[PDB]
Amino acid sequence: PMTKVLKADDINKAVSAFKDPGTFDYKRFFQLVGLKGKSEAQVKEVFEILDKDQSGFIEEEELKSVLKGFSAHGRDLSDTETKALLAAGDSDHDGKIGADEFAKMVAQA
Ligand SMILES: [Ca+2]
Ligand SMILES: [Ca+2]
Repeated sequence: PMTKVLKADDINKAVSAFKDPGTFDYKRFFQLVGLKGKSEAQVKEVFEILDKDQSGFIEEEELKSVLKGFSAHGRDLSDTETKALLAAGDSDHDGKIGADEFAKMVAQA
């Protein structure tokens, strides 16, 4: 699970910090969860967990389930939160997040 690269206590704190619907901010979430400061190889492990269907990209519906990839009991994002998250990282405008795009989201957070 995500604990292969992140700490169980950081996951719990970061997910709880965004329990309120509509409040997700990936930048603060990446800080709280301890993903900021991870090497490219460890970021790739996070990406692969979020890419549930092995497509090589995090599609929009996989982004909506981002919190569940960190913690199984996390809530889904709203469509508004998902669209904002996608817009923050989808630099080629294809509607999904690739590996390099995701690494850049971690770097810019
Ligand atoms: Ca996918
Ligand atoms: Ca893209």
